[PDB]
Amino acid sequence: MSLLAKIVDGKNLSFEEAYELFNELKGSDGVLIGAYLAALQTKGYTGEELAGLARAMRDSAVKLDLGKVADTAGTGGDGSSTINVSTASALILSAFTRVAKHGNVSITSKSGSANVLEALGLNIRVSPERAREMVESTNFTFIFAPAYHPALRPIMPVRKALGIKTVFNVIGPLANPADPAYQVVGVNSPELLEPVAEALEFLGVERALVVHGSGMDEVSPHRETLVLEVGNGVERYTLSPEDFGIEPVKPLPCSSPEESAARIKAVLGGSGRREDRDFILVNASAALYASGVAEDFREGLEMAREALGQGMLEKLEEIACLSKS
Amino acid sequence: MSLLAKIVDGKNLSFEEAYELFNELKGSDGVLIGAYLAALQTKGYTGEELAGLARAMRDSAVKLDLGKVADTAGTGGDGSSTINVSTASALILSAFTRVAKHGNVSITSKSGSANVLEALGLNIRVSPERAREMVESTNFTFIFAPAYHPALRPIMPVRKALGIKTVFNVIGPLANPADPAYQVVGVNSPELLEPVAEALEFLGVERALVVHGSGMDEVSPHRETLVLEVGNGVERYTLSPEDFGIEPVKPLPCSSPEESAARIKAVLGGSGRREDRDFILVNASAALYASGVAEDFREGLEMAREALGQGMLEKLEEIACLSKS
Repeated sequence: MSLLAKIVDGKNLSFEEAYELFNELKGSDGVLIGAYLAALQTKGYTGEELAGLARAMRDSAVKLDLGKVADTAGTGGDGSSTINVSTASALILSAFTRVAKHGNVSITSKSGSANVLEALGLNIRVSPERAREMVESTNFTFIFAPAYHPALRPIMPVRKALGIKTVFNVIGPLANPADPAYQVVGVNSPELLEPVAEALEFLGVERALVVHGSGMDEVSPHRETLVLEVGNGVERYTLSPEDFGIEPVKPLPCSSPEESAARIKAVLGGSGRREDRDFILVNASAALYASGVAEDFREGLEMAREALGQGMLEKLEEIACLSKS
Repeated sequence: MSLLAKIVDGKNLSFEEAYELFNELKGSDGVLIGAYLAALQTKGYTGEELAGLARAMRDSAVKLDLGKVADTAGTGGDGSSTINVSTASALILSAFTRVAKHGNVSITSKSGSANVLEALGLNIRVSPERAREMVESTNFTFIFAPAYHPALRPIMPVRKALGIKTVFNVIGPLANPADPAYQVVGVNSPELLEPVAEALEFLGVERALVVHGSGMDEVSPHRETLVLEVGNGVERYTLSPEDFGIEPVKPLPCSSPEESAARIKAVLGGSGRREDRDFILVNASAALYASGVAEDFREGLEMAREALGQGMLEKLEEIACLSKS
């Protein structure tokens, strides 16, 4: 109510106040949660607010011990139904470095990455100890957010009932309890680039890219991508598809997680639609760059492309098998 | 859902959408009520939104068949500051014209109009038929908001849990179901002047004064009073005690509805403290002017003051007698 009055008055919360707010929401009646989420969304976000809420959400999560990991994500998925490039990007990145992909419920309350990974044969809820074995054996695991954030249990039905976007759509990608050192975070509108970048700074990420490509929460293979790079301060620049060494190409629509899975798998084995391949590769390139395995985006695409083939399909089947053990 | 998304996007609702919003609120779960009230407060409400909400509230209320009636009110500061001039003004105005005073829709009503009128011996809970009969034979009745606004009953426990100001701390004086032709509405902040005046415009009031005097939702007998007059469009002017024909005097605080009623009753009978008498009279003059009883504020004060004395205390007795029968 005090924090609610401050928000309703248009005042931005401090990092500490936002950390407190998560713990208040955690134990609040639905009426108060609804009020906080609608008011907060009407006001808008600062980086300090996103980071405080996200840090409190990590601290309340099921604990993970996965070492130094990378993640790639979007606050949506969002917009059109295109293939799930953050999932494909995370799988390609595991050829190079440890990945713990956080999943990351959509506005429908379902995780698009969780549906795609299930279609690729994963059991998507794994224990913390299964997750550690997955990373140690394959460099990859999937952390399904509803399973790792029991504190959100009273919040989920409120988010469902309100139907509007809320702060939880933005902090989802910031709330990975593995504490990723490296992150790609796509955002669904350009006004979120600066607060999300500042929040990653507040959270101590070693290197991150916050991207907004052709109006979507991903790197575009077709038009310009706005980028904020975090790690030496915050740097702003714009990428074009030519910076990755591809010709511009428009992504093609997708109707179901099953189709999304099949098209991603075909790319991973070195085949697939050229439009899917180049869309996946520019996003994989950004993940390799953010995790320091590539020095620039042209090299990141070149290295990601060389990893596709039979070995990548073999990695995928052992990830699937290990997740069901 | 749709109206909530419009509000949290910062878009102002049309009159007809604000009408729908009220009818959506009254049948909504607390979670959605809480989100709607907090988001609209964060955005800020407009005159058009206040009017649509208020018209839907009037249309949902218990039906009244009073005549052409007048009302005087405050939005509201504190339940302990000054004596309740709007109740005194309403009683005095009934010597000249039909008055249906609308009670306060906020949970406080501490030294509110309802408390003061009971401390003056009225039964404030009258059925629609006693109300008509009271008006026909004394020119005065009082509309108890909790009993005339059933649709508010789900809303009230949400307002209590939120503990913030909402649009309902403001909409009350615009929501008189007897559709007053004449109104004085004090507002507690200068920023309420324009939207409340606009709202009265949209709602078709024949003549109204929206007033803010010396920082309070009332006419000041001490300092300047900002006035918006609604009728021929909207006219703006500033009054001073000189415009009522009195020397400036500072109104003084009171502690309880009982002391408020005793100090008002002494004025009504022709005595009382000079500070209370001239405070009541400048507000009574505003209501005589808004009602077309008096042509200007000097005359309104003159006419109000000559109605005080034994006959006024006898009118109060008859009002109280009839309200109990």
